[PDB]
Amino acid sequence: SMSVKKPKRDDSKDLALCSMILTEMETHEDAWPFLLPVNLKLVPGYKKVIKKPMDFSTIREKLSSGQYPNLETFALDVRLVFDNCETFNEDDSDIGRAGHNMRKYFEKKWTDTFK
Repeated sequence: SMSVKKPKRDDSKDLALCSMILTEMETHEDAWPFLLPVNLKLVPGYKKVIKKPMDFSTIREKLSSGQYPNLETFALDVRLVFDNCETFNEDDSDIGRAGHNMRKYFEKKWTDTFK
């Protein structure tokens, strides 16, 4: 509360560390469905159904331009990528399985880096 604070966690490396995580996600062989925005002119149903599209290139641009106020807003966009994928793709599809694999890969890096 006012003049009453928990001890200051060092957040000065967060930006760099989120960038490294994102590089590792970018270079995973199952990243291909997530590298670029879904083409809303060429994929029927996507625009109407997926209210907040997100992809790795969009996260990278947001990261690079100081549009993440903290590491939690960064994790929310990464997870949004996988949540969108589960909304639109059957679990038993190449893309559906890609999304599950990438979400697992991400959550481990996240826990190991920050928890």
